[PDB]
Amino acid sequence: SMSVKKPKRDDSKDLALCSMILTEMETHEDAWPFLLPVNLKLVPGYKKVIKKPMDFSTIREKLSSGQYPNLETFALDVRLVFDNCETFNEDDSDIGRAGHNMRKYFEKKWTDTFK
Repeated sequence: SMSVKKPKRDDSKDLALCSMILTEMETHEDAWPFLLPVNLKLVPGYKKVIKKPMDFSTIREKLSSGQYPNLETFALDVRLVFDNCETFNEDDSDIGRAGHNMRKYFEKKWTDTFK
């Protein structure tokens, strides 16, 4: 409350560390469905169904331009990429499996780096 604070967690490395995680996600062999925005002119149904499209290149640009206020808003966009994937793709598809694999990869790096 006013003039009453928990000890200050060092967040000075968070930007660099989120960048490193995102590089590892970018170079994973199953990243290909997520590298670029889904093409809303060429993929019937995507625009209407997926209210907030997200992809790794859009996260990279947001990260590089100071549009993440904190490390949690960064995690929320990464998770949005995988939630969107599950919304649109059957589990038994190459893309569906890719999304599960990448979400697991991310959540481990996230826990090991920050928890």
